Amino acid sequence: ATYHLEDNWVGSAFLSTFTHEAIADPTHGRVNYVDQATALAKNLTYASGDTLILRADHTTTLSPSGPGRNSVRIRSIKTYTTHVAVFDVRHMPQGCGTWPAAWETDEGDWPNGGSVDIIEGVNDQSPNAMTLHTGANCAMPASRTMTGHATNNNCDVNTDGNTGCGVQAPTANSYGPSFNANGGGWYAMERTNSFIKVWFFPRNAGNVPNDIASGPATINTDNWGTPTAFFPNTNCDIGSHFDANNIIINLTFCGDWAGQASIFNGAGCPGSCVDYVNNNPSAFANAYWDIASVRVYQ
Ligand SMILES: *[C@@H]1O[C@H](CO)[C@@H](O[C@@H]2O[C@H](CO)[C@@H](O[C@@H]3O[C@H](CO[C@H]4O[C@H](CO[C@H]5O[C@H](CO)[C@@H](O)[C@H](O)[C@@H]5O[C@H]5O[C@H](CO)[C@@H](O)[C@H](O)[C@@H]5O)[C@@H](O)[C@H](O[C@H]5O[C@H](CO)[C@@H](O)[C@H](O)[C@@H]5O)[C@@H]4O)[C@@H](O)[C@H](O)[C@@H]3O)[C@H](O)[C@H]2NC(C)=O)[C@H](O)[C@H]1NC(C)=O
Ligand SMILES: OC[C@H]1O[C@@H](O[C@@H]2[C@@H](O)[C@H](O[C@@H]3[C@@H](O)[C@H](O[C@@H]4[C@@H](O)[C@H](O[C@@H]5[C@@H](O)[C@H](O[C@@H]6[C@@H](O)[C@H](O[C@@H]7[C@@H](O)[C@H](O)O[C@H](CO)[C@H]7O)O[C@H](CO)[C@H]6O)O[C@H](CO)[C@H]5O)O[C@H](CO)[C@H]4O)O[C@H](CO)[C@H]3O)O[C@H](CO)[C@H]2O)[C@H](O)[C@@H](O)[C@@H]1O
Repeated sequence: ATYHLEDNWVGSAFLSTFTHEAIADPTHGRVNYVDQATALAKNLTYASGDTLILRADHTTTLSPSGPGRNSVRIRSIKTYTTHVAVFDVRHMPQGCGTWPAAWETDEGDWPNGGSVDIIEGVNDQSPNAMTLHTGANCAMPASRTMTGHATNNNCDVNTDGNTGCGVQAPTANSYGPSFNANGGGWYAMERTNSFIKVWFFPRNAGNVPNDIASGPATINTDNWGTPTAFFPNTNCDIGSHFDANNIIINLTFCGDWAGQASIFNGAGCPGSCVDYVNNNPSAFANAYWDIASVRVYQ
């Protein structure tokens, strides 16, 4: 459970170690993902000092026939197998219609190379969800040691209605406006051949491991307490469902999850998601990631 620093990304480092994906949104959201040059010119990405900001356009009223709201999706150039990734996050996007995520995948063969969602949610609805999506023959036991609560236990995209196998974090400040009011926190994910684990520590936690908070060169996960989400190999050969994955951090709007009427209105958001996203630019002023660092250990 001992790992050593492999990548340390802070500030402007993200501009050379990640790319921006200017792609049609695979989740069909009301978004226009821009390239790196466009994002930097429009200040949708800001990467300087000890800060990376990734944000949505919060000024344009969209043309209903035109593209969706400008935003960004960044992807690590490097890929990882057995590793730990630690995200020191000061702020995550909020607002009705938002669907932010920090996750890992191999886009080239999805879902067969796996995806693991470390931070994800929709429409300001706490708590955070940590979820795997795989091909066939991957499920999770009903009971396993973790602080969060399992919802769906079948990870196979094809037989699970694309829900994946997910765990809900136990505290509201794991996500959304609650997380932002508290100054964010740290998310760490350990992936091995035998399991995936995710830990959340709030910014003000008296028990955050120094491993996580101070980002030294060596870490030991045996000292981190019980994970928030645990995906053991009891009913899933983890290593055979995941290959080398990139880290992705993005913000979409509406789309296949957040944009469902039942879900959007369920969250207390008014009207249709697309109409809201088109017509309320100001409401996205807080639709930004503010990331202090991302570090990977191997
Ligand atoms: C494109 O978009 C970018 C991003 O939005 C725009 O940049 C912003 O521009 C505006 C306008 O110029 C800036 O607003 C000004 O900020 C002045 C103060 O800035 C300084 O402090 C900021 C807050 O620092 C504290 O909080 C953070 C955590 O959030 C800590 O990391 C930090 O250590 C500080 O902690 C102290 O305070 C807390 C409590 O609040 C205590 O608990 C701590 O112990 C400390 O006491 C900070 O964000 C700023 O950092 C920026 O600049 C430094 C270099 O100077 C760099 O290293 C950072 O990476 C970062 O870039 C800075 O230190 C304020 O006095 C003034 O009135 C005004 O509000 C704003 O700072 C900019 N934001 C950022 C992230 O840079 C940019 O303008 C835009 N381009 C356009 C539109 O043209
Ligand atoms: O539970 C948490 C979990 O929720 C998931 O949403 C589920 C939602 O999809 C579902 O709505 C379905 C709806 O999906 C269906 O439309 C079908 C289209 O989905 C489909 O297009 C797929 C296409 O999506 C896929 O692209 C892959 C992406 O899905 C994937 O997205 C990432 C997630 O896997 C990851 O968990 O999180 C990140 C960050 O948020 C996501 O971006 O990224 C891959 C890599 O980039 C990408 O390949 O490709 C496949 C194959 O190529 C394609 O099939 O198109 C079909 C038409 O062929 C269409 O039917 O429609 C139904 C009916 O209306 C609708 O119910 O509802 C579930 C229950 O609410 C909901 O859980 C999120 O996607 C997860 O992110 C989240 O973890």
